[PDB]
Amino acid sequence: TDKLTSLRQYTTVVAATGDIAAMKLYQPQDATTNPSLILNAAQIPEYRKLIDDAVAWAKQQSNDRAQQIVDATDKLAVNIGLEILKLVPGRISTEVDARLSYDTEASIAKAKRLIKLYNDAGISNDRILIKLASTWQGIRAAEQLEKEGINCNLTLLFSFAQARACAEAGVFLISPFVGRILDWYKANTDKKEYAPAEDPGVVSVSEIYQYYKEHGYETVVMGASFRNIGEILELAGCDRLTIAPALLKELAESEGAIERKLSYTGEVKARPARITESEFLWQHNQDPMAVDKLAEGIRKFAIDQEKLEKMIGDLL
Amino acid sequence: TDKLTSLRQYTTVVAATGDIAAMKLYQPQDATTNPSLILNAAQIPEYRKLIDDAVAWAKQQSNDRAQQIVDATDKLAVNIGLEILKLVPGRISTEVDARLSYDTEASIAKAKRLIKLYNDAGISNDRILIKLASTWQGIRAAEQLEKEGINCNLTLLFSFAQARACAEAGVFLISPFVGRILDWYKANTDKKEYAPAEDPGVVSVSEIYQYYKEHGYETVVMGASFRNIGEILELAGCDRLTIAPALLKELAESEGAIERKLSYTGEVKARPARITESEFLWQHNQDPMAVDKLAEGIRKFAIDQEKLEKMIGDLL
Repeated sequence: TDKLTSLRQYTTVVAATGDIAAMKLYQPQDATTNPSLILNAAQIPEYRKLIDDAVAWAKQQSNDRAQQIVDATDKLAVNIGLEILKLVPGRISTEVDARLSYDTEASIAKAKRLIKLYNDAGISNDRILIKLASTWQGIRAAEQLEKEGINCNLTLLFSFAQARACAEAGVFLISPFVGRILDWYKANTDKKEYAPAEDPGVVSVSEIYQYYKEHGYETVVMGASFRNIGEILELAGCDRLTIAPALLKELAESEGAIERKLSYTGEVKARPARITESEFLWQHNQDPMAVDKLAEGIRKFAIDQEKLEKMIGDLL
Repeated sequence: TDKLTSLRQYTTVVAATGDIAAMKLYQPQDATTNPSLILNAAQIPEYRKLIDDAVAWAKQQSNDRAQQIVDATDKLAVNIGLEILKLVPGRISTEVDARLSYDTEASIAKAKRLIKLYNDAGISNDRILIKLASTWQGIRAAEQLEKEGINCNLTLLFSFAQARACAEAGVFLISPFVGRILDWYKANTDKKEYAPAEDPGVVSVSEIYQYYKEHGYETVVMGASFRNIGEILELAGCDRLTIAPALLKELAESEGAIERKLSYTGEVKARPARITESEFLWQHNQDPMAVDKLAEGIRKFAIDQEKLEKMIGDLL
């Protein structure tokens, strides 16, 4: 059989895209989106209908141009999620405005607003994951949201300190990155070529997976961001993996079964005391790669958010 | 006359070193030290006496080896400050353990401990500046310390958000860096050569100086970290400048008077509302250079602190 089919025996397959065409081809269980993917999807000609509905709905909610742009942008993200939910049995991940990444209260409010829009469309909370950046503020927001019945997807996770803080907050799922970690090493280190087993991104997710299973944490581990199929195959066994359409195609066209790589067969160990903000900040900033990438990831998503607002602005 | 003598007309000269030999040669008003300079100074043969006194004093305060290492390391920093105060009319800056940079309460406690050691030696608070890293936590610690009569020197300042937060906290003095900013651009940008007027570090301090004077802030602006005399001359007029012995020598050996570059001749403007933690974090992380350098600066000072403890450990 093919690699994709084989991988499904050990790992739940998730598609990283806002394009419904991929949902029909690979039949993933869940789908994930982010500000950049939403911006790109808005370019798809067939999605024109989704944009017009968002704008029309917005103008029916208020007569304030400022509020219309925000309502239109949020509704568009939700409308795209709605189309995807028609083709997948699982969940859709929708990300909150990245400009609120360092504001706990504002993030909680925005998350509840998005949940409200999904509910108004008839979708219940068990089919959604609100996506937030893994800053200390985002983690504190998620801990509160989970208590109120809203499940979260903690993304842009680079350091071990982030992974630990997320597990202790009891979040539903984490999206530790692989590929962006590789990018950092290729650009700031001597070694430009890495064997799958020594890929820094692969090692990071593997260590996080071990820590989570070893201590009985229920948080779902979903590896994200890939540069080649080698990284994916090296993580076979991870709870879930969200993969871009291009790599999904490569897996489906290659023959040969694969072997499970990630597993924890021991018994659960006792959990340590919770990490404090001071300890979190110290440990996270000890990692040069994580310091650069977390901040950069937030900057980029914020820029794409602004570009989307521009686009919608010229339509009001 | 020479450049050094000329610069003194517009700017208060400060020496960046723990070596007393420089105090006698350039007669600066104040002197600044940091963990790295303290580590190097400990290597100076004539300072052997200072190390032995620190260790002896420590063993007389407690019988706990762990506490002796901390008491010895802190006392050594103070003993070096004491020698310098004999040769300068102004203040000495002593830095708190960089490992506490993200802990407000621990930083306040350590600062008071250092002040205690200076007081026990008969030195009053008006001859000292406690040096802390400009993280949000360090700034909050400084605001509290100033209210209790302890003046602070906020260092490792790279972003405008840091400069603004420091002014609003009413700290006694800030040490915005110049040279380390240049290093970042030379390593992460195409342009490897900069004319003095276009040096990123020079532009940063100039903008901060303008903002402070324009709004009537009393915080002293002291530029720090230099790579060449061109940067120094371009900042003539800054309240104070702390310079390494090597560049101090170059200024004293070059002939020709210089012209004042930094000035604010307008009237004071009204101050805006105070920046909040969320706004601070967003703005600081918008600056790639500042994100990298603040974290890096803290890591290095922490490593030098550990090396000093090792050295002292083998003497107990």
